[PDB]
Amino acid sequence: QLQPRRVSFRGEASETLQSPGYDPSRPESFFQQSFQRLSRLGHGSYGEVFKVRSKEDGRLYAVKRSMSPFRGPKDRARKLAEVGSHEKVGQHPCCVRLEQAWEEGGILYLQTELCGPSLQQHCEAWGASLPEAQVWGYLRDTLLALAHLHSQGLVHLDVKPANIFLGPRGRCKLGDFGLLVELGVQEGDPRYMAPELLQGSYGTAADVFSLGLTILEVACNMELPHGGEGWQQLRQGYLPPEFTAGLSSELRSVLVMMLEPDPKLRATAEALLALPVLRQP
Repeated sequence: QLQPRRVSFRGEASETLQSPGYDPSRPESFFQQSFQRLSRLGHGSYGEVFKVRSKEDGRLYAVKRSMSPFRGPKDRARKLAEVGSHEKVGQHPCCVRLEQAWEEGGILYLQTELCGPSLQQHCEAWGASLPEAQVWGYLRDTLLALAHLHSQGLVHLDVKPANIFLGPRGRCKLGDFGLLVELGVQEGDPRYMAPELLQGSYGTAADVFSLGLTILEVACNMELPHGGEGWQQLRQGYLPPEFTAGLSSELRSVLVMMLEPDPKLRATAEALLALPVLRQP
């Protein structure tokens, strides 16, 4: 049945879980026994995310645990795929690192490096548009992450402020690889979706469009529509002046390149990173 087991598709480590604080003969879960919980960072239909201290190394991590036991084999496969997707991405300074994953009692656990607040949370705390200085840094870092994915034929499919995490000295990292697809499935948040996805045209360009709207929202403190005329206008090269009049011409120009409705004409992440405005500061 459902005995505690490491989850890894590159199958390097032993399937057997061990830790200081853990004895499999006691009834508590590996998660209960092997970590000190400090706070709940978030929750939703998926389950919960905890800030923890590891008993193995004494360091801080985030652990995401699913809500309820697997519904069956297709549910199990869909959830375990997040681990596979993380492994396909591989280590990169602008991508959230997976430390380990395991299953027990039909629950999946993913232990990632502890980052700062999501970009969404950061903008909520700020309570206003972010300064452009901050925005350029976060755009560059998220572009670096997308360049890494796209070079491997991977599409994130759900780029948004909630899935980008701050770090020290004005850096950020892309996370939440649950919807990632390997070119050659599930839908991302409709507020950020590329217009070509309506015709089933999946490609790396879709993430560039999503990041364009992400940056628009954070730079302008603008709530994005989930449908209607406003949703269509943002996919027809329109920028509302009531929100966007304050942008520098340089930042506006980069956003227009990323929000290009035709994916064949839209800028690539590598092309954007070569522009003098987006080069290492």
